[PDB]
Amino acid sequence: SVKETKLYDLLGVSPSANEQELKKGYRKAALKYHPDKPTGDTEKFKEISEAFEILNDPQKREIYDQYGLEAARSGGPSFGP
Repeated sequence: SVKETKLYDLLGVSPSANEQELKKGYRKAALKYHPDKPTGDTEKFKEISEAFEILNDPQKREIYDQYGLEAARSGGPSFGP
């Protein structure tokens, strides 16, 4: 199932969407916060870029859904060297 929706909410796309459709969500958000647009916002652009990359990798997306952002960023729920 889908626990955290933070990254999906940043992109503005349903978590039922696949990596291809999630990319489309990023593309839309990227334009929204595009540096070269009046509504450009580096901070928000970074956030959605993190959401994209994490949700782009099928492995990290799975980890995100199952465990959450913390694990997704680490690349696993476990920690160590």
